Amino acid sequence: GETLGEKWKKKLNQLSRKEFDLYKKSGITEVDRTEAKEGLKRGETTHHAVSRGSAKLQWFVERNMVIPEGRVIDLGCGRGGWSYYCAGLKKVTEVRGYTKGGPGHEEPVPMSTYGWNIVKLMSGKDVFYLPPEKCDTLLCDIGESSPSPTVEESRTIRVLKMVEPWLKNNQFCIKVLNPYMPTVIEHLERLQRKHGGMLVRNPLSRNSTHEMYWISNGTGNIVSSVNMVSRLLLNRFTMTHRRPTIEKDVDLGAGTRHVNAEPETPNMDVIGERIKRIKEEHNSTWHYDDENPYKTWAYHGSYEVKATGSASSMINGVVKLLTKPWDVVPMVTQMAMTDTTPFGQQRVFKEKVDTRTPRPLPGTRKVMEITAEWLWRTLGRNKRPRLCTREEFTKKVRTNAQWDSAKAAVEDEEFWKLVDRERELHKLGKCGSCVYNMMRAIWYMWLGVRYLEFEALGFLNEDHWFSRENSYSGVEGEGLHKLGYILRDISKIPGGAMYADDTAGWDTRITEDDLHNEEKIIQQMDPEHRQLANAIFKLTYQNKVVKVQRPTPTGTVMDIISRKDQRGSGQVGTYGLNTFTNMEAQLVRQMEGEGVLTKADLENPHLLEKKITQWLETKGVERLKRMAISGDDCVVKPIDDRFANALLALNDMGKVRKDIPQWQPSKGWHDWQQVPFCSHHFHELIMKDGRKLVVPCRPQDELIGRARISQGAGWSIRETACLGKAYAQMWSLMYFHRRDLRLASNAICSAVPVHWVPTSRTTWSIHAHHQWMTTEDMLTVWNRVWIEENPWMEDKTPVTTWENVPYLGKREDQWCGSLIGLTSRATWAQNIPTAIQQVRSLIGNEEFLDYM
RNA sequence: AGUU
Ligand SMILES: *O=P([O])([O])OP([O])(=O)O[C][C]1O[C](N2[C]=[N+]([C])C3=C2N=C([N])[N]C3=O)[C]([O])[C]1[O]
Ligand SMILES: Nc1ncnc2c1ncn2[C@@H]1O[C@H](CSCC[C@H](N)C(=O)O)[C@@H](O)[C@H]1O
Ligand SMILES: [Mg+2]
Ligand SMILES: [Mg+2]
Ligand SMILES: [Zn+2]
Ligand SMILES: [Zn+2]
Repeated sequence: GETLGEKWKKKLNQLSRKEFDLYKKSGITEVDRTEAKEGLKRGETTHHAVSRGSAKLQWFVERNMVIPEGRVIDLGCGRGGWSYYCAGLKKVTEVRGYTKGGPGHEEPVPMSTYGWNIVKLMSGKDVFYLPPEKCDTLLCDIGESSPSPTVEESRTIRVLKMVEPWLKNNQFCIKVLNPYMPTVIEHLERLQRKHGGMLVRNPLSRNSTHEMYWISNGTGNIVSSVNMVSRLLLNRFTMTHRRPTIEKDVDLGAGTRHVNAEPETPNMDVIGERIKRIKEEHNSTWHYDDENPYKTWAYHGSYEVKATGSASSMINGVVKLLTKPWDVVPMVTQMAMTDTTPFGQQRVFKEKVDTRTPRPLPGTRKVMEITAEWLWRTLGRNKRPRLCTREEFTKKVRTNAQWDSAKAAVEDEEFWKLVDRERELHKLGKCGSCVYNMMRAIWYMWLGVRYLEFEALGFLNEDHWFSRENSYSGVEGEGLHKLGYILRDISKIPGGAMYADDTAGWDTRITEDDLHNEEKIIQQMDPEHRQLANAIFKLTYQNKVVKVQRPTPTGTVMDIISRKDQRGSGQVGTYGLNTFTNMEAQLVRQMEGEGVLTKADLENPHLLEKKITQWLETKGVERLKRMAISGDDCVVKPIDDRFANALLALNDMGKVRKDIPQWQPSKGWHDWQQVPFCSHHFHELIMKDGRKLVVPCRPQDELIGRARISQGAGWSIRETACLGKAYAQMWSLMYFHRRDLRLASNAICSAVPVHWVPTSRTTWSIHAHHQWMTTEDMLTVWNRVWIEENPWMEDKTPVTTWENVPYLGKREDQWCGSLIGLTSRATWAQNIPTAIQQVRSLIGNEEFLDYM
């Protein structure tokens, strides 16, 4: 008789328009298309997925249900979501899209996303009038819905009969609009006997459609899976309404794809021993997956592993309810949906890490060489490089700036025996166990590899090589409270505007030549030190072996991959080396801006050195003082504004700017208070004394958003509060000028016990000196930071009350996201005594004293 | 189904 899909249909068509509206998305997975749909309106052709379809297809490609390869044919491509996504897949060489177009139908949208040069979409091409072509991958998403099941039925069969002749021992993913009608089930079964595969439900599909997808890589009972969907959809009628799960939309990159230029060539004599050891520490589940996704990293093998990560983050209770208005604001409640699930990370690797930078021109390479040799010499004018020791490393661990096996390990004499063993390999130019991650005690191998880095390259951070005194451009050991002052001093330097261009994924943009230039520091080292440093550079920085997780349809596996260039982001002195190359890169760009370095010079194979040496030796230091370089973050105030147009060398060096077309001139500021740097801008405040403060500031919502997050007590109240009181005291020392934050700060500290220890990292930022931890009176701590220890505060007159500590002007406070003025803020302002009384009751009966 |  009647099928469960048909019962579902009849009941779907009986819902009210508002009962259907809720059912349509109850418990489904959706994609955030807001950013993409406004990029499309602004006519942007990069990064954006052209429709919801790219994310839909991704779900299948993720689980290898279909693995597009060779020539891909996309029947009914529409705007081209599936076609644009396939263009960036490893084994894909060509994509052809056929769609009907015309009135009432989707026309393909031209894009410049990565691999556009192998995509060919055509309108005026009805596939039901089209002779089948040879292809290695057949996609089809055609399915015109209907409130009549039997109408949907014949439409589905029409699609099926159309599409069958395209199938011939090739990959395929085909939408089956209505799969529960008996005759379709019948036809699918005959199809499954001939071409194999299986029907699968996509979680991104709305509950208002029964659509399933016939994919080639799978086997299973058709009737069973269809009826499972039927029950699920039928269940979601009566289940209490669930707000859909929201994913982050796909990033399809930009630029042409040269498939032959992607594959990595591994130095097996360098990385072989490391692989071998991984292989036999996990020999029981070790295998080689030919279906690995890596385009530009060299794959070596895999072993099985239990899954790690979450799609969302644990919210802090104490703050969440002391900040009731922000329960509703989107920007705050969104930084929880960061996803570190195997899927989430494999997505990140594809779009951000699995890329390859073209080798810079010979002229560009010479410039970087000359500049680096000079820069290194400048950085070592007073200091010598030095080795760091076990004693030094151990002390740094015990001052744990919970990684707690860290303090156990260094005390283990057995741990250091392994370290010694590995060091003797490095002296012979070999590496056995230096592998890092992206996320039986293999833990020792990893704390040991970090130490050896620290031993050889730790001096850069510990001896403050990139402090402002030593590097002019640098800002190491300064802190948020000092950064804004440095920007204000820079603005006093005559010239062009202040430019702050962010590189897109800096660490992935580090090149072979960058690595070879940072390496030059070893020339200043003692022999025994150079030996160890040369081992670090050559064997582990220029030959990286990485463990990375990957979800598969039969479990999670750990992939072992390798890469010669790029930067290992989890390495010692990543900050310093980033700062160095960025300093060099910005000097290079200043030369081009000043006309010293021309297009002819970058292309010219033998660039005469005399010109660049002269510029550096006469102007270099002055130009370094025009900059503030913190790792990959820079602020540059050149001698004029030609710099904004100086783009040849910067792009050729691989340091492509973020969120701007590759050849569009940079836009800078002349108001230094609007310059972004280290995730902040900096306001100048006038105390009613008359003296001036330069405070750090940022969008208030991302300050509040971070503080509604634990790290990570599940579920400990007498520890989740101590994280909140840490934020609350940071807000007091650093963001006192914000009205909501300072008020919220007084609402937290009065709600949390007086001498309860504040722990856990607030932010692990290099410029966060964390001097807000002591359970000391905040005004006295504030006074030491902003008055007596402040070099830019001449009059050391102390502050006796919190009303001599200024705010931002209401206008400027509001512009930075403050909710003052909104009456919900007012109701919140007079309800925080209760909210305070709430958590104090939620904690218990202990030492409170009021900051109300 | 995609588009709002
Ligand atoms: O397949 P979609 O997710 O994209 O959903 P839709 O809107 O095209 O139509 C699918 C089925 O859902 C039913 N439908 C459509 N509308 C606008 C309504 C309904 N059902 C009810 N009770 N009220 C509606 O307004 C149709 O059966 C349609 O085939
Ligand atoms: N007979 C036909 N021949 C070619 N294309 C057709 C067709 N009938 C419908 N189509 C197109 O097929 C599309 C199905 S929706 C496909 C969207 C696509 N998967 C994406 O990710 O963007 C519709 O846009 C429709 O215009
Ligand atoms: Mg910046
Ligand atoms: Mg629809
Ligand atoms: Zn090693
Ligand atoms: Zn601000």
